[PDB]
Amino acid sequence: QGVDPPPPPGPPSFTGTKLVNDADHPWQPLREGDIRGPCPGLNTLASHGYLPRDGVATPAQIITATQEGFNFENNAAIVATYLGHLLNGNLVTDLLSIGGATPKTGPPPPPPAHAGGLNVHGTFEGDAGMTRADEFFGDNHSFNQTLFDKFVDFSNRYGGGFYNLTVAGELRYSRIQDSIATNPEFQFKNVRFITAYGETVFPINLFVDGRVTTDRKLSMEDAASIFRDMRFPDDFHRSAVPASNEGADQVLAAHPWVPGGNADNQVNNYVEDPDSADFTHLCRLYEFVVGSVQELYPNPTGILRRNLIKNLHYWWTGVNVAFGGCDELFPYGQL
Ligand SMILES: *[C@@H]1O[C@H](CO)[C@@H](O[C@@H]2O[C@H](CO)[C@@H](O[C@@H]3O[C@H](CO[C@H]4O[C@H](CO[C@H]5O[C@H](CO)[C@@H](O)[C@H](O)[C@@H]5O)[C@@H](O)[C@H](O[C@H]5O[C@H](CO)[C@@H](O)[C@H](O)[C@@H]5O)[C@@H]4O)[C@@H](O)[C@H](O[C@H]4O[C@H](CO)[C@@H](O)[C@H](O)[C@@H]4O)[C@@H]3O)[C@H](O)[C@H]2NC(C)=O)[C@H](O)[C@H]1NC(C)=O
Ligand SMILES: *[C@@H]1O[C@H](CO)[C@@H](O[C@@H]2O[C@H](CO)[C@@H](O[C@@H]3O[C@H](CO[C@H]4O[C@H](CO)[C@@H](O)[C@H](O)[C@@H]4O)[C@@H](O)[C@H](O[C@H]4O[C@H](CO)[C@@H](O)[C@H](O)[C@@H]4O)[C@@H]3O)[C@H](O)[C@H]2NC(C)=O)[C@H](O)[C@H]1NC(C)=O
Ligand code: HEM
Ligand SMILES: C/C=C/C(=O)[C@@H]1C(C)=CCCC1(C)C
Ligand SMILES: [Mg+2]
Repeated sequence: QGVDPPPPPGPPSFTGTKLVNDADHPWQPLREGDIRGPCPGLNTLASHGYLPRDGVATPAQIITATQEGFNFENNAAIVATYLGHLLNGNLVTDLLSIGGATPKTGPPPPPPAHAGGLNVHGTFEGDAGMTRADEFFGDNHSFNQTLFDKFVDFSNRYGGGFYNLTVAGELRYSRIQDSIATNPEFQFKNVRFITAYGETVFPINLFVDGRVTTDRKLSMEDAASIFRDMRFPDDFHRSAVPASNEGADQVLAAHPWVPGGNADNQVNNYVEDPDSADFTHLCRLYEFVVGSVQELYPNPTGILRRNLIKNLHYWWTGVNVAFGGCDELFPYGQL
């Protein structure tokens, strides 16, 4: 009949570097029913047992895993986790698939809500990723070797064979151009516009070993290990400080860009959206997402309503800090 969802964990007691690829967290191959998805971070944590190996977890487990495994900053973990859960998780059972649909999240919610996992396109997951192809081409979750080859190419061209912040600036823009030219349904606004810049620096701030203090750069072996094999590098030590999206500002500055999309189902037809969230208008993202939640849950009652209210509030606690102050919305009132 359902779960009473606890408030998110706070920051880890210990925030220094440590060995995360350790004896208690061995890489293991997928079993039947194991779920993986578009996030290499969560994929790696599942394949090393920081998350349940089946790829279905509670928000709390996801937060603690991103902190333990990678030293993902607490508020960043809260913003990402409850966004993913509100849109893509089962709020009654308190379970989120890090990939596609699975019986493991329990009894489905009332449509149009789906609990279909992070694979679901269009509000969270979106286009112009680094190692995953746009949903328009048929597969938004699998590793794509051609895209990784371009990652390697750009690292060779701008990063001395390593992925660093200069590479990120160039790759991000080029991937936007690929999608403009080839994807008639290309959207790059709202959540996706914001998350697309952060994801390009996560490899630098989080996938680079934490003992490397200076000239942080990711090797292609380590990139392949994580992005393709869902495997931590041997002897991997997490970031020495809580981190998230440091440097995302510089990635945008290298090639200034404006939220929007290809209009009228045509390539090479990018039109700007002036209503979208952007980096100086972050609270729009909060309002947009609360709107999206109302579309998914038009008239909840009982445990569903209760859990919506709590998750919405938990999300806001993170958003309020991360976005520098947003007025809390109460689409379902109070408990
Ligand atoms: C991601 O990874 C990539 C790849 O590793 C990395 O790229 C490095 O980025 C740094 C910058 O952050 C680069 O270093 C800088 O290079 C600048 C450009 O250098 C060229 O021009 C120099 C200036 O020449 C003057 O004089 C000549 C006359 O000789 C004149 O014609 C010119 O017009 C100009 O006026 C030149 O000196 C330099 O050539 C020297 O070095 C090369 C070896 O690379 C050698 O072949 C030459 O014989 C010569 O010895 C080159 O052609 C440069 O301007 C800049 O200099 C500043 O800093 C130094 C030291 O800090 C100061 O002494 C100086 O006053 C300047 O303020 C600096 O050296 C580096 O080259 C990149 N490496 C590669 C491989 O591309 C990214 O940074 C990484 N990103 C992140 C975020 O980490
Ligand atoms: C892994 O991910 C890769 C990269 O995203 C996928 O490959 C892409 O696949 C799409 C769809 O097949 C390709 O899109 C098509 O591009 C054509 C233009 O290609 C030229 O230009 C690009 C660069 O601008 C070059 O890279 C490329 O080699 C060519 O020289 C267009 O003509 C196509 O458009 C037609 O159809 C659309 C849709 O209906 C219409 O709207 C158009 O008007 C038009 O008629 C189309 O967009 C794309 O080029 C591929 N990129 C690369 C780099 O290969 C893989 O599919 C995927 N791998 C697997 C197995 O999943
Ligand atoms: C905290 C909860 C997390 C959630 C809910 C989450 C969710 C997602 C989703 C949905 C995507 C797909 C992006 C898209 O196609 O638009 C994504 C991509 C990504 N995530 Fe995560 N993520 C989380 C944590 C992390 C962590 C801790 C890291 C790094 C350790 C990470 C690294 C990445 C990277 C690099 C990508 C880009 C993949 C690519 O474009 O090839 N994420 N994440
Ligand atoms: C998976 C990525 C999440 C993000 O980039 C977050 C959002 C949604 C906005 C501000 C930055 C950050 C908290 C990292
Ligand atoms: Mg994507």
